[PDB]
Amino acid sequence: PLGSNIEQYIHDLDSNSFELDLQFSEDEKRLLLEKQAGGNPWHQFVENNLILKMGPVDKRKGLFARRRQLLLTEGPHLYYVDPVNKVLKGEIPWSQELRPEAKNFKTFFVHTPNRTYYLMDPSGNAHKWCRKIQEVWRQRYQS
Repeated sequence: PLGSNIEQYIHDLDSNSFELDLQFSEDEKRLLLEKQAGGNPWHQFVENNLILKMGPVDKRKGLFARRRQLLLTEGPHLYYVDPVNKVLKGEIPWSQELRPEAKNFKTFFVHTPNRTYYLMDPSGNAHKWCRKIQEVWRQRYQS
């Protein structure tokens, strides 16, 4: 609508990385989702959930790692996708026990009861990941 400027809630970090402010209305959400559907390369992998934060990370497993597009969405969900082959590879399962933890500005963990996920953000924004996941955790499990 004239004067709605839905982009006010969207905070771009890079061409494949952004985060959203979470206070918008249900009607605003519809428009945000419409924007995502038309414009976001990763829309097809997220089960029609609004993407609240996304960005590339390297997920360590074994001696090395794999680069994945990580997507935090309403639900909540944390999907990870293979960005070259364009296939969903998995999710970090949400529960009340889920907890993110930043080791420094690149490295962060996401603890779940039967597995910890070891992620690296070469952009130096690991704290933004931890903060937003914690924000979502609070809205999901508290209030």
